[PDB]
Amino acid sequence: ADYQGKNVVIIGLGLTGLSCVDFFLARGVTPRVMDTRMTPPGLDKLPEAVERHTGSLNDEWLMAADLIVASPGIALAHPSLSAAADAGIEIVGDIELFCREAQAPIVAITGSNGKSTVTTLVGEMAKAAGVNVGVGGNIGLPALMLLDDECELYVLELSSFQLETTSSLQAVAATILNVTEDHMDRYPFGLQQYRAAKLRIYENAKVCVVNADDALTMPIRRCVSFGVNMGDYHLNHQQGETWLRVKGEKVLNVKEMKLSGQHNYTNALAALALADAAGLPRASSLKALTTFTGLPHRFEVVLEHNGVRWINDSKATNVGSTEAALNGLHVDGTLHLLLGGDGKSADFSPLARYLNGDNVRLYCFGRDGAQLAALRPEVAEQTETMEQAMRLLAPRVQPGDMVLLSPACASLDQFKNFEQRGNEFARLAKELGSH
Ligand SMILES: O=C(O)CC[C@@H](NC(=O)c1cc(CNc2ccc(/C=C3\SC(=S)NC3=O)cc2)ccc1F)C(=O)O
Ligand SMILES: [Cl-]
Ligand SMILES: [Cl-]
Ligand SMILES: [Cl-]
Repeated sequence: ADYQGKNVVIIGLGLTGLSCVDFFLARGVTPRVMDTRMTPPGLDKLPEAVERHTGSLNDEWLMAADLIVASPGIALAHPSLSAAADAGIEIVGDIELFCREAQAPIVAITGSNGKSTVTTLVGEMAKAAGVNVGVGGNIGLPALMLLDDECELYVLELSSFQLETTSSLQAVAATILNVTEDHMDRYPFGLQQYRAAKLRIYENAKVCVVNADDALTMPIRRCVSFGVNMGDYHLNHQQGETWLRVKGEKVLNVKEMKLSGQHNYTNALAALALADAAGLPRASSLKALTTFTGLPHRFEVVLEHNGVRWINDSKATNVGSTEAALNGLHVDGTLHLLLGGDGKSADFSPLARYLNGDNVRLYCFGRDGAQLAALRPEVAEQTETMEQAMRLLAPRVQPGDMVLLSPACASLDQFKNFEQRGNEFARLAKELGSH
C-alpha cells in the first residue's frame, strides 16, 4: 500500500494511536488525529506538527479523509464512522496497517480468556528456538511498534475490536481460544455479533486452531483442535497426573510446567498447536512450557503469609475469566472474593453456581457492585471502592482463607486499567496481610 498524498485521519490516541501517527510520519504522510476524550492518553507526546481535535469527533475531518484509521476503542457503529463508511471512505485499524507491511509470518490469537497467556507462551516457544520474534498487539507493544525487517515471526494478541477493522491478515496459524459473553456494550446484536468479529481471524489463515470444547470457536462452515478429553491436542489423565498429548502421543507431563490448572493446560495445548503450525521445533516449544511462570495479574499470588493467600486475578475482566478462577478452586477456609467494576452489561448469573456453601464471602464494589452482591445477598457486602472492600474484609480473614480479586468486570470506571487495579490490590494486600 502507498499512503503518499493521502488525507489520513487517526481516531483515538494512546500508545496505539501514537504508533499509527509515527507510522504515517515515517512514510512522509502527516495524519490528523481526533479522540472523543478531552485529554486522551499520549496527547503530550503528539508532535506539534500533527493537527488534533479532542473531546469529540470532527465530521469535517472525517468526511474529508481518504483513509480513516480507527482505534479499537471507537465503535465502527458510531454515527460519524458509519456516515464515513456509507460514503465509501476506507476504514482500517493498526493491525490492518501492520498486516499490509509485515514481512514475517504472523501467529494470531484471540478469545474471551487465555489470549495473553497463549500469545506470551508462543512468544516464549519462539525465543527458545532462537527465533527473532515480535510479540505484542493487544498486549505489550502495539503491533506497528514491532515491525522490523529482522523479525522472523510475529505473535499477536488480537481483540475482537481490532479484528473488525482488519481485512488483510493471512495468519500462519490463527486461533479463537473460546467465546464467552463479553463486550456486550459494544455488540448490540449480542453474542453472535461478538463471535462474528472473532471469526474474522480465520479468514485466509493457513492453519486454524479451534477449541474442541467450545463450538463457538469453530468457523461457520478442517481446523486443528485442542481440548480436554478430545481434540488433536488434548489431555490424558493418569491417576493424579496429567499429560499433554498430540494425537495419542504423550508430549509433556504437566508436573514439568510452572503453570497449574486445567485451563492453563489447555492454553498450553493451544500454544503448542500454534507453534507446531508456525513451524517451531516441538522440542524447544515444550521446553518453553516448562519455564513460563505466568503473567502479572493473572491468578497471581501477591502474598502468601500467616496462612492466607492473597491472589491478584485483576485480569479477570469478564464472567468467563472469573469462572475459570473459581471452577475447581480449592480453599481450606473461607474464600473472600472481590467482584466489581463495569460489567459491560454481562449476565453475572453463571457465577452463582460457584458461590454456595458456608465458606464464601463476597465483597462487591464499583459501578455494578449492587448487581454483583445480588448473586448471593446473604454473604455479600457492597462498598464504593476496592480499597473499602479490602479494608472491610481484612479483619475477617483467618488462617486457611484465600482473598481473591477476580472481579469479572472492567476496571475503567475507577481505574486507569486492570494493571492499576491489580497493583493497588497488591499494595493493600501487603499492608493488610501482615502485622
Ligand atoms: O483494563 C480493564 O479493566 C479493562 C479492559 C478492557 N478493555 C477493553 O474493552 C479493550 C480496550 C482496548 C484498549 N484500547 C483503547 C483505545 C482507546 C480507548 C478509548 C477511546 S478511543 C476514542 S476516539 N474515544 C475513546 O474513549 C479505549 C481502549 C482495546 C481492546 C479492548 F477490548 C475490557 O476488556 O473490559
Ligand atoms: Cl462526537
Ligand atoms: Cl464448600
Ligand atoms: Cl472497615
